Amino acid sequence: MFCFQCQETAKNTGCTVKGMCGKPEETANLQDLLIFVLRGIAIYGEKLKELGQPDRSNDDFVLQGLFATITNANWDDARFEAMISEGLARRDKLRNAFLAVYKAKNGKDFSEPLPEAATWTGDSTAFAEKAKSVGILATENEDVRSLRELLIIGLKGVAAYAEHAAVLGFRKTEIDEFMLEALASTTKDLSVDEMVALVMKGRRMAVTTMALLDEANTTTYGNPEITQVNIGVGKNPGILISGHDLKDMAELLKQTEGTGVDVYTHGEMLPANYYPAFKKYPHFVGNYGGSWWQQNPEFESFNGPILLTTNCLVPLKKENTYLDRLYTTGVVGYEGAKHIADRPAGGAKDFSALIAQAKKCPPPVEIETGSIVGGFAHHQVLALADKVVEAVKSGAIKRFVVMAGCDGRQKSRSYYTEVAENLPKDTVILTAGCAKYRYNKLNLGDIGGIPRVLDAGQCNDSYSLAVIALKLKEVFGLDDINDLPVSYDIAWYEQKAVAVLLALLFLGVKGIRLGPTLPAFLSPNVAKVLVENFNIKPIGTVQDDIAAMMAGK
Ligand code: SF4
Repeated sequence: MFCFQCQETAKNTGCTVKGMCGKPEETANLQDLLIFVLRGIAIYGEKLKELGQPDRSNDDFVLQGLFATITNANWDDARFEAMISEGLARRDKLRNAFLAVYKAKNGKDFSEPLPEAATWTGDSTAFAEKAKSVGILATENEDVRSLRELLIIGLKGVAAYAEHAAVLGFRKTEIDEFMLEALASTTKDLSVDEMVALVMKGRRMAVTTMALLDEANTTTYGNPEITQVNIGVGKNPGILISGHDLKDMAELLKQTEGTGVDVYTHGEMLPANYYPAFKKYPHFVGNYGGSWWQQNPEFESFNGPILLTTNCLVPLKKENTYLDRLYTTGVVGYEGAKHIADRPAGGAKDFSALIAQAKKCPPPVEIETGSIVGGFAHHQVLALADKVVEAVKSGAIKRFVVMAGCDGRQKSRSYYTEVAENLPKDTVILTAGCAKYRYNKLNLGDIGGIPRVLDAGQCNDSYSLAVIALKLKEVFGLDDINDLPVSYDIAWYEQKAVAVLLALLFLGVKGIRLGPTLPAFLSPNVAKVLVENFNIKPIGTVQDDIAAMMAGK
């Protein structure tokens, strides 16, 4: 196999026998073959748009297919075989439409050569062998490989955010058209300048898509507000919901009201505690446990059913006993785990089976007690603008440090905890995404009643951090966003974090520290281009980086 798309890839070069995440050869190769089929849909879809007869019938299929290949999302080979079969049939419908329109507009049959993605077919028995030959290493030139895979990695992150928006009813044609432009590009031989341009365009579309999801979440469920979240447990059986989808949360809360089963959040569902729409349910207890990678012991101790709405789902250990109470939904899948089917239009998912099961389970084991504060998204922070700005002016807040991003397993990540603890007492940490769990249960106190850690929400709520920085720039009358008293020390793990990075580069932020390693998917020449344009830096020692940031450097 070959896969290099997350931070934990083997030796920082590539997983080649079995993924460090657990992904086996056969599953890794089926994901490659699905991306191959998606490029084939994109070739005809782009050509039909060119001829003035665009077809939007595959928009959701393309989003879900890219999302299913994100790290820790879907582990069920049968699901990939089904999507590959469906994708071939969708591609062939587009092919037939294109051939007829081409002939009508040109007065002859189309006769130009097309990439294999556009033509190959087989039944399911052919998939495993074909899959070996269509993967990342088929691109021989290392710099073309880096730029193609960088684009597809960023695109997957954008597609995940766009899928959440689409679930809530919010779509922009430009985003779905871009998916096809980008995928089709990876079958063409383009200049370096053209490939870099498409990566920057993806950063631009990450801004558009994060804006759309911010609008969808806040219009539907309200603006986030300051909230104290309980981290201990109650005395009823519960259901634990993980992942990122807020519409699944809204339906779960409604269906559980009055049943004597409590609801708890986990991981990137923490921010659901912050939304006005959800705060009105008494049986919504609080947040259980820590970061995604600690899930095996914590899902075990939770005792009740667990529902994964998105990544990250980690494979069970041999000793784990919770398979019979693990449920997947959306693009998530796992062999042997029960799957909750998609809602009909205008209707809702059916969670009745989880509720029935939970009534049979013991209450959760308590793993800690106390509370966390959060809810500082853009509406809430702008409401406090006078106070924050005032505090900057007196020098009580000397610097903001953005420590948003995504967490992971490696021991080097203690760097982020130790930075948080050793920053000076007149600084404030801005965060979003599961990187927060490295420091959100420390007591770092406050400055004048502003908490020293301000949690804006899920990784997608990095958008709020940009909106805040743009406003401060206007208030202080600076010509360049980079001259604000803000430093960026961002941790990454999977492809949504890459989309957030591309958005920050599109907005012109330079001097970002990215860690705890730099991506394996940057070749030397491509890394140079990003360094010289954007001044991205690796992390150093805790002491050395703190001194540097406090200096604006
Ligand atoms: S998703 Fe990450 S750890 Fe898993 S196979 Fe790919 S690079 Fe390796």
